[PDB]
Amino acid sequence: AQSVPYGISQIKAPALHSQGYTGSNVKVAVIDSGIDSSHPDLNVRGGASFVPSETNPYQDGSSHGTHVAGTIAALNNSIGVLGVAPSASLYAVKVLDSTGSGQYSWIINGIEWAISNNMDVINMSLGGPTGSTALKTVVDKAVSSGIVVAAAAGNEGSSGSTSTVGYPAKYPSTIAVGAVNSSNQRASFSSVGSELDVMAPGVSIQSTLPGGTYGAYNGTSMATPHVAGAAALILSKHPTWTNAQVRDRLESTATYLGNSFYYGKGLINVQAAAQ
Ligand SMILES: [Ca+2]
Ligand SMILES: [Ca+2]
Repeated sequence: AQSVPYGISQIKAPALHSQGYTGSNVKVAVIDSGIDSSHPDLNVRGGASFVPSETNPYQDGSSHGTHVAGTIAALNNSIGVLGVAPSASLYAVKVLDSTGSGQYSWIINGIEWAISNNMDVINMSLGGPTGSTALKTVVDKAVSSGIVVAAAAGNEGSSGSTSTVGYPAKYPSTIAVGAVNSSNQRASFSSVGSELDVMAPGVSIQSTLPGGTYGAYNGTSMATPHVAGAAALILSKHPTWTNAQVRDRLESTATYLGNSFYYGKGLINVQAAAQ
């Protein structure tokens, strides 16, 4: 039997599914540690690896890319879980190795691939404390080219009034995504600051793991794919909307949760966004 993880329902994805919108034909690049393309609850349409030691993007030694992929697009069937956008076209863009880390050159090469291959949405469930002008240039290029770029805000918690949002989420061109639990409470680890844009479910998120199994993780990396999947739902209903329009709807229609420094505009609501 299939289960619907709570976060899928919490962002109101099932309302879109009932309208007949499931992300069909929307191309979503998971820029991460690979995706296990053999998982029975995933359909990976293509991909590319930019990790020199791991030339197969369709294998994931970390688990993170596969987990994120399932939150975006786990198939609607008799098994496993259900993604936000279960008909979306998934692409495995491997820029992190089996340890879950990668060089900025590798990440940049993955983003360039996504641009060249006309992706609609990029999910970057990754981040770090240091900027790079090369990274900002390619992220901004992706956005200018029309791609929705969702990025994990980071898991650095709070530190008084200091922003703890990491890169590339800190850049204005990305949607920086923080984490709430099933009660819409901010997770203590969720990064904060002026750059934080929206929240999504990021605590005890059940998804696909390599080898055909499932399990729960915590992090803003689990929140991010809810937003990437939501963007794919919106584009499946509104195929002419630009990335800027999709982003403005996701942010503006969010359920306000409190102080924007901690919550941004609040919890995404894809039903309201896609109206
Ligand atoms: Ca399933
Ligand atoms: Ca941002």
